[PDB]
Amino acid sequence: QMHKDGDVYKYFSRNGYNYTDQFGASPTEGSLTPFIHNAFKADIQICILDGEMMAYNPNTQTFMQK
DNA sequence: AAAAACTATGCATGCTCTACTGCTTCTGATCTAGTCGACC
Repeated sequence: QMHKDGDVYKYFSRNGYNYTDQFGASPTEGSLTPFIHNAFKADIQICILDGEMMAYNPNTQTFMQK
């Protein structure tokens, strides 16, 4: 689950453990936020999303199971 | 002319540096096996 507050990101796992370090808290650092920041709209300052994280291989252009 | 005093020297001891070689032990780098956390 990802919480976006302006320029602040907070990633939490299924059990509530803080994963923001791995995925990043700000666009300047991380593995997902620096690249997915541009995908958000201008009129979205507060947002909460719940989803799944996978490993996308671009050579096959497909997701790889755990 | 004859006896005594001073100097040359020289060989041996112990110390000191200086190095060389061997053994013992401490430190560091690397490899392998086991363990913990998160998830599903």
